[PDB]
Amino acid sequence: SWRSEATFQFTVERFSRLSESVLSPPCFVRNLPWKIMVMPRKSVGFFLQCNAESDSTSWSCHAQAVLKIINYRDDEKSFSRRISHLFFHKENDWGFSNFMAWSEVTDPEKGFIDDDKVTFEVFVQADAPHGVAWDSKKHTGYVGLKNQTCYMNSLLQTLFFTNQLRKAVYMMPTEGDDSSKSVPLALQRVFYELQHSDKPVGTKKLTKSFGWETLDSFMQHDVQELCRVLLDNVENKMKGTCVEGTIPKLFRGKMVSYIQCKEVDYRSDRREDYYDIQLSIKGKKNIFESFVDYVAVEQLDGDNKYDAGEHGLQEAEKGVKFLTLPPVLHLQLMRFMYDPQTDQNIKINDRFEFPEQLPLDEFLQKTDPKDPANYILHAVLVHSGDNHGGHYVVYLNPKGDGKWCKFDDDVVSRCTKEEAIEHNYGGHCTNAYMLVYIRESKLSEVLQAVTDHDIPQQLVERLQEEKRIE
Repeated sequence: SWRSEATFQFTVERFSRLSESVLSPPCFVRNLPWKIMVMPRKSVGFFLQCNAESDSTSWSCHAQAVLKIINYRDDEKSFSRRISHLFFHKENDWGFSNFMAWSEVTDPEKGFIDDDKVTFEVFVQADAPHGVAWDSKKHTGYVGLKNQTCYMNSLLQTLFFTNQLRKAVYMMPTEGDDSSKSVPLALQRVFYELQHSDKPVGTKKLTKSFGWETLDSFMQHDVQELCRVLLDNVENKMKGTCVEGTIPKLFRGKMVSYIQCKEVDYRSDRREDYYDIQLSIKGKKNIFESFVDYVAVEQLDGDNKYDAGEHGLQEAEKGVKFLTLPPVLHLQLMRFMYDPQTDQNIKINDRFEFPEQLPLDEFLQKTDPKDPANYILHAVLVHSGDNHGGHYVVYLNPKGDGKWCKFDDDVVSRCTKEEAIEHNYGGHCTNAYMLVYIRESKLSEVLQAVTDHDIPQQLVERLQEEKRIE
């Protein structure tokens, strides 16, 4: 019943003498009544109805479709069109008002009719729908998150599925604490339930630990910061525990920003750590072109001339260079910027392409054979709306096997590659802003095996008490 797609027919007898709208007998997909509609307007109507008879206002299903009119003389001569649409009561029906010229669907000389009967065919491609109890933990084995903290959910999951971090986090000494203050703890919950629950997991108490309340302290930052609040937070806690320095060992990299005055002999090198990488896009085509630009060399002149002390203002070069690329690579694409002419905080939906395999040791001044620097796509945080608000999802293939899933809040579905990748490449309206890549040699480690027997014990217990009390 809850199939992911299908095809169904509906034939209208006594057509020419038609006066009103005819609803077909329901076909089910994703557990929803998808019906066909035919009504004149002279032209021939053709739409697809979707669970229009349900009262509810809290439900939604997206879907592709092929409204097809069969040719009783040859199938390849049939006339059909394509439609994509978001369905929900207020707009439970989509299609075409001028689906075909009535004078052509009635010309007995070209098939479409026989006994003045016309046969309509509709191939629907349904996604998982919200507001209709979707047992994520069933046809995905993965559970979801509620609400939408905006981008926090995506980040949360993206993190949960960074296994090595997960175990390490579990193993924290979170006893002497206060269940509403302790972030590490407040995260140990999410992670735990995120694993054992069958019902949406409640961000609720985590959202408090940072202070990020009321939700404008969510729009007042971005993934990067949250990632850095949660993360950095968890380590000053892993600071004396057998799982010490786990985070940097997973996400940290050593960068180098330099300067070497052109005419005079003076250089200034500064290695800095880094837990992510902000890549530019506006004007670039793919990731490989972003790195190229990132490691381009900026000249200092005019007002930009370099402050050189005993040398005074001088002419120099300035640029950055990588020394090491983390095991886990957080790449944030800058699509969110401040327009010049407006006062607007605008989003750039231009087209940017990321690949499944990333070649990257050719951007370090010194590479190490035996241990290349090649990452593989692991997560794609998407966002929709040319507006700075909207909706946050996140695609992943948790065990890095190439098998994907969409974590749209409490609706985790199985999906194709071209849906997480080739589908989030901008658009000249819905796309990706962040990415997670894991190095090819450290995959198996970063994505270790999870067992109910990794979580402390006394922890499963504390998490238990609090869940008996009131």
